[PDB]
Parts: sequence; C-alpha cells; structure tokens
Amino acid sequence: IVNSHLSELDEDVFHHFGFTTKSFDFKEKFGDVKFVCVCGSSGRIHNFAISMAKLAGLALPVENIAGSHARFVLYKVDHILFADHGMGIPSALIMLHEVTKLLHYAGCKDVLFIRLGTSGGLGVKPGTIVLSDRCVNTKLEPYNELCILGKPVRRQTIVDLNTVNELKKLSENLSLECSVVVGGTIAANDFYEEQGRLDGSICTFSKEEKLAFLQSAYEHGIRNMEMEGTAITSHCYLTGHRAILVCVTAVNRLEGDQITISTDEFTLFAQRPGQLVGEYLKRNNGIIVR
Amino acid sequence: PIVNSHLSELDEDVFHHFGFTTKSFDFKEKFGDVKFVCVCGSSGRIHNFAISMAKLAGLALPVENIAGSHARFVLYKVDHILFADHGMGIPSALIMLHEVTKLLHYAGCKDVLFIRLGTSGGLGVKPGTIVLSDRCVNTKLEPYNELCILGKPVRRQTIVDLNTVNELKKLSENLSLECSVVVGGTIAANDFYEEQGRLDGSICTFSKEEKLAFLQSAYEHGIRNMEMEGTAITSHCYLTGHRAILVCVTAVNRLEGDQITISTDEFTLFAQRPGQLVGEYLKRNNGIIVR
Ligand SMILES: Cc1cn([C@H]2C[C@H](O)[C@@H](CO)O2)c(=O)[nH]c1=O
Ligand SMILES: Cc1cn([C@H]2C[C@H](O)[C@@H](CO)O2)c(=O)[nH]c1=O
Repeated sequence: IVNSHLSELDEDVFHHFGFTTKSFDFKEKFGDVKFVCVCGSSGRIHNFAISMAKLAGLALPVENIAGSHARFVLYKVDHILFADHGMGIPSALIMLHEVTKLLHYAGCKDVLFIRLGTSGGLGVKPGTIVLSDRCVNTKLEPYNELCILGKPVRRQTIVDLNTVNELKKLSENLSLECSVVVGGTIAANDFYEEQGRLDGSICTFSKEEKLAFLQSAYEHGIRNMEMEGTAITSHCYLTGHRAILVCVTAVNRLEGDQITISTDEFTLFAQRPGQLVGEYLKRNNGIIVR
Repeated sequence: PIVNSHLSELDEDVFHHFGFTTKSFDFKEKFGDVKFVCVCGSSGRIHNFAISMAKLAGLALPVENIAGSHARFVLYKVDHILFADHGMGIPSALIMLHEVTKLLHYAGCKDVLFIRLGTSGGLGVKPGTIVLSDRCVNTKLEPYNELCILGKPVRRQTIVDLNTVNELKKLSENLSLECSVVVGGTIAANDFYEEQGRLDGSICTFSKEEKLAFLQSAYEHGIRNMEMEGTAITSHCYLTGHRAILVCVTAVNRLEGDQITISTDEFTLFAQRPGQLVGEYLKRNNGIIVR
C-alpha cells in the first residue's frame, strides 16, 4: 500500500529531518536497512548508535545524517537506522511518516522498528525492562485514534510477538542486572493527568479514583505506561513493517508518581533496553561484527 | 485561581523534565518577578530569542540554561521573562505546561502571559506571514482541548488574551517588518500529515478534493493557520490562572500545497519573525528593564 500522491512530487522534502530525495541516492544509501531504533531522546539514541558502532568494530565517526536545523537526528550503523521522536504520539507520528517514506524510497521491505523507551512501571521494580505484548490507549483499547479531515479514525495496534518472544528467550540466556517482563503497555497523551498522577499542575481526581484506574490496568495485564506505543505499533503495520516496544521503568506507579531516582540512575536505567536489544541486533545481522 | 491540593503533600517536588526540584532554588526570589513565558518547539530558537532579549535589555553575560544538563527541556530567564521549549504536539506541550505552571505557583507568580512563538501552515495567506491567533480550535473547529483522564473524556475550553493580541496588531502597524501580520483562527492538530490534511505523508486516505473541502471549511470559519499545540496552551493557562497568546509565522500556504519547499535558511528566517514582533512588545511592556 503506497501513497499514490508521492510520485507526483518532483522532489520530496523530509521537513523534520532537513533533507530531501535529492540529497542522497536513497537506494544506495539506505537500501540495506532492516532495523530502525528510536526513542524520545536525541542524546540517548546518539549514544546507542555509538555503542552499536563499537560492537560492530567500526572505527569511524557516527555522523548525524539529518540537517543541522532539523527537529530530529538520524544515524546509520550497518543495517540499523537510529532516530529520535520526541515525546508523545503526535511527535512520534511525524518521525514515523518521514522514516517510513525514507524506507519506501530506499526500497526497504518489512523493517523492524524498535522503540527503546522509558516508562512508568505498574507492579514491577524500577529498572525493569518491559517487553510490550500489546499497546493500548488509556481506555485499554488496542487502537490509535486519529481525527482526519475532522472525522474520527482508529487503527489497530499490532506488536511483533515473534520478536518479543525471541527477546525474552535471549534475556533468559544473558546475565542481566535487571528483570525482563512481558506485559501490556498504556500510551497516554500527557505525563501527568492522563497517567493518573496526583502531582501535576491540575488534578481533578482523588487518590481512590487514581488507584482504581491503575489497579484495573494492572489486572488487565498492564505493566507499564508511556506516551508513544499506540502510534508506533499501528503505523508500522499499516506501512508494511513490524514494531516492538522495549521500555525500562523508572518508578513503580502503584507506589508513587514522582521520579525520585537520581539523574545518574535514570540515565543508567534508560540504557537497559539498548543493552538487551544491542545483543539481539548483534546476533541477528543488525551489525556486521568486524 | 485553583491550586492542586496534592502538591502540599510533597516535601520536595521534582520537575522531572527540567532536571531540578523545589529544593534547587529559592523559587520566590528566583522566579517571583516573572510576568511572561515565551515558548516554542525548538530549544535552539528559544535560546537565540532569549539571547536577543538579553541584548535588548543591556545584559552582557551569556544567558545560561537553568534546566539540568540531562533534561528534556531548556529554561532561560531574562529579567521578567522565562523562556522554554515544548517539543512538538499537545502531549509534549502539556508536559512543559504542567511543570512551568507548577514553577510559577511555587514562585508566587500571578496572571502570567504565556506567548507561543511558533511556525505553522497558513490558510490563504502568503508564506512568511505572522498570524496572531484570535481563537484556537481542534480539527473539528471546536474551541476545546480534549483529554482522556482515568480513561474518561474531558474537554477544556480555549481562551486567547484578545486584548494583548489587539495590542500586538497595533504595534505591528508601527514597526517595519518584512512581513504582514494577520489576525485569525488557528487549528491545532495531533500530527503534521494526515490530521492537517496533507497529501504527502506515508499514508493518505483522502483526495485533494477532500483536502480542500476540509481546509476551505476551516478558512470559512475564520481559520488562517494550523499548528500542533495551541489548544493545550490556551486551555491550560486559563485553568491555572494565567493568560495565553499564539504568535506563529506561516511557512507554506496550505490551500496551494503541503510540502515545505522554502530553503532551510529561509525557514529559519521566517521562524524569527514572531520574536521580532514580540521582542519589541516585551521591551515596551516591562518584560525587560532597559539599561
Ligand atoms: C517514567 C515515565 C516515562 N515516560 C516516557 C514517555 C515519554 O516519551 C517520556 C515522558 O517522560 O518518557 C512516561 O510516559 N511516563 C513515565 O512515568
Ligand atoms: C509549517 C508547519 C509548522 N507546524 C508547527 C507545529 C509543530 O510544533 C511543528 C511541526 O512542524 O511546527 C505545523 O504544525 N504545521 C505546519 O504546516
């Protein structure tokens, strides 16, 4: 399924990455991509790309392919692209539209998107990696909702469960310093109110109403909460690709709302999804091991 | 009025996305004089605007980031003005709004004006035009921000500070800008492509005829530009006791096309136009002390 309007453009400008289809030979430059790793932080995804380059035995600079005034960054290491997506579904959708167009022009088929994020845990210890087995909205429905030309639309979320299972198996054969849990993930459209936090600038609910909401989620198999999953796992399916979420937790929301861990520990925890996924990528031809 | 009663339960409040806490500073002394908060989606752009304001104010030393080095957002202060970025989209803007309005509360600030200095798609105006929003609406043309809280739909009305908008239009007639300034309505959308009626995304479920009927309808309802944050900014500030305006430049006329074809340099130049107008407004309305 290709957007029939694209070929009618003489040049396609990737506004948020600061380049166009005339900037590179897309087939030659990107044609070998089979994985796209993304997260909300430019610095974090940059450091992950560097880590993958070192695992690949690459001794050459990991250069940002995006323009200097672009909203997003983009790196390539062997068969993996790395991009940030900011925070929230709308921002993620911008990256998704532009990256999936890039893959199309490059002739890349059936690529795996991997979101390496952070999240609020539900009933798990901070620092736990959650492999999402479903991505749902705040009503626990496996759909991303959109309003297109002012009309409501919904798109089903589909996680690549085969890959989730491979990652769980891998974690069982590695010596990790954290637990790896497979469970459901809520995507919310704010950090505070929609996530049931009492510590925002506005709160219209009681602690009892909050607990009921979070306990219900937990009983329905939810183990973490973040802000992008329903976009990533609905969009990729519809453009012919696969997606997974691999997110660490930074707080147990059944215990509190504030992120009280140190900045150093948060950064450490945030690198854990990459620890697991990096080994997976090394074993599954994401990088060439030199 | 109206403060979140739960905040008094905290001995320390951690502003996660700014990388500091209520114990990092004496908030009343540090931020108590703030009367303006200027925001946009780009950290680089808002930093550069803060630098320009510091220069207008006669300040020599560089403008330093107040946010932690590993924070999601940046934060600057020049005299009575705070400057922050907000990323792209309502959810990202709401994170900024919650943390900044909490900051203002702890600092004892009242009736602050938030000014979003953004970029946008124009509807029937030339690229490079500054649009002063006189209302912010969703993609259904309703002046409400929609939320889903504990899984239940909530709607919050949007309110623009029209008196200030009128003051800015009047100011623009007294300045020598490279552009025109238009007052009109602004749609906030939850994506850049499909929700904005663009034909050039990775997915498109509609025709050009359908795109134009949508945008024509919007234009007929007084809409002159389209962006991704306005309904959050203008509903949240009202509820927390503050005021808000949007001052956005256009980078394309969406009635003619979707692609941003102007050069990257010219886009950056256009994006400085809201600050050109707003900076002079701040100079004239005690945002800075002129030394
Ligand atoms: C710790 C945490 C992270 N996140 C994720 C998703 C966002 O992209 C970003 C917001 O802090 O990090 C949450 O949504 N909720 C949380 O409680
Ligand atoms: C030019 C343009 C900018 N924007 C704004 C709002 C977002 O914060 C960011 C997205 O590019 O810039 C639009 O939403 N639509 C547009 O057509």
